[PDB]
Amino acid sequence: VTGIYVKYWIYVCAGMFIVVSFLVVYKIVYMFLFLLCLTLFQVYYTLWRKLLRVFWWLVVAYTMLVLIAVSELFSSILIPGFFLLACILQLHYFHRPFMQLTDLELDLAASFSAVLTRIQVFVRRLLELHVFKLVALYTVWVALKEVSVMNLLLVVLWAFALPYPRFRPMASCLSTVWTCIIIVCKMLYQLKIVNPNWFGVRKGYPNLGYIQNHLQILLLLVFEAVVYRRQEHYRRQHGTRQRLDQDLLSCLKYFINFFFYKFGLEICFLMAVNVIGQRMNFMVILHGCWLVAILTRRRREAIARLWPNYCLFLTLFLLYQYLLCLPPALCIDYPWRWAIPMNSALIKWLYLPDFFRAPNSTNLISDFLLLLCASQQWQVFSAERTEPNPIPNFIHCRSYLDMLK
Repeated sequence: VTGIYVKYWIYVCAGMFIVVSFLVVYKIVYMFLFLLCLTLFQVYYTLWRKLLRVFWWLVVAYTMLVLIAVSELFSSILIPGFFLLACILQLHYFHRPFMQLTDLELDLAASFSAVLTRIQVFVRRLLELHVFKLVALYTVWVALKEVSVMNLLLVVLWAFALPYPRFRPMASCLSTVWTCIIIVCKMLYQLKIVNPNWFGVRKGYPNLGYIQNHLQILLLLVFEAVVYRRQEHYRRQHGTRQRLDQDLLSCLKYFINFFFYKFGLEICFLMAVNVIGQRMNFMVILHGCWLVAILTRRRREAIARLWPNYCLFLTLFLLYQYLLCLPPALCIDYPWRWAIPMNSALIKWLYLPDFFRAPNSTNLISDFLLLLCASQQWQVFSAERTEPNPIPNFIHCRSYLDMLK
């Protein structure tokens, strides 16, 4: 129980700090700013992971700020005191144990424990290579469901991070910082400047829903960073293409390891077919035209030559489509519509930016899925470091793999 408390205490303290905010303006704003600064420092891994003295100083500063708190809101101070208590507990003995343990410098309980250990290793290996994809997908989804300025920056950053891998660290850092900045939306919500989109504010009714998505995005980024850090720590301490025919377990292991490495072109073409059948717009027509153009090439060598261009303007076309989908507030509008022989149905069929109607900017997630598939194909495309068939007997059907073959 002592070890469990030493482990699951920083997360509890952070959750309490988040719950303290969201509402009074000054105190909530200060607490949110402190939490965002701590999370950004952890993402940079310069203080929470490299200058732990700064982490202790931040904990002490948070405690001092909570104590500097000293009207029908008698129960409101009930929330701060609990927070203070939590901080005190975290500073009592949890800080030193967490810091010391984080640094790297039917009696079937045994079988089940071993099973959890091996499943934990498997989950570590899977998530250390797939957290980035989920993070990018969730940011894309958040951007598309809320079409507005200050969100195009994240969409562009991720649409350029997926194809070229060298952006992935910096982009993530940039994305985190950007999210922190846009987390300032609460300050816009608590303002009194109604006086009665490029503004990038919606004035959320519950003061939490309008920032909940961005809090989730920041949490996902912090989760990816923590997963990478834990993988590095747990790896500091302590393919099967030839075993393909040993047994069916080896075959399925090979598939789990290199499914995309085997059928990535197929996955990309089918994702493109799904996107074209999903959108049914003129963007879909252009996608199909270029797909036919790419398919005209015979072997994998010409497709290899043409692939980087394909990815480049795929990224460009996603950015352009999002830009078109993103304002009615702007006086900009069709002058003839403000006539023209184009009715509203055709304007809703063309991906034209309307200012009273709105194109459904959610099939762009399908196009972004196409983009991530193409980028992953390009990544795995240049990997070239690894009588001809020794096994002609699968016609003879001597093993369980053979009749499947």
